[PDB]
Amino acid sequence: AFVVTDNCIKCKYTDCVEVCPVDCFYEGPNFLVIHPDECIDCALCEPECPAQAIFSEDEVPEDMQEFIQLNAELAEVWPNITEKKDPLPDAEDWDGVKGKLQHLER
Ligand code: SF4
Ligand code: F3S
Repeated sequence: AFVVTDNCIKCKYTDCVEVCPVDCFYEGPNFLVIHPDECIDCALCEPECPAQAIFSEDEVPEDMQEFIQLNAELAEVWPNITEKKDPLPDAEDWDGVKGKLQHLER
């Protein structure tokens, strides 16, 4: 599985969904997650993230290990997103800000 981590929160560009062949992204108010059973690990999405928030499961940073299980949890509850949309209004003010997990919305 590929994993979306911290920097997608409050940025949510959705460029990553374009490239996904199996459509395993699920959409939350201000973050996207990859469904881990569905992802085929083609790695096509992680060049496409402007926030460079996607990581192969085995490359997730040590301080972001939470995100692996979070993507699994939330994929189960959020709706499937299959088309790109506009980025969140203030997306590049938040791009690169750290600790954005306290801002996640369910
Ligand atoms: S690694 Fe390939 S199948 Fe997995 S979520 Fe990324 S674009 Fe979709
Ligand atoms: S910021 Fe989030 S919505 Fe796709 S493009 Fe990058 S993972």
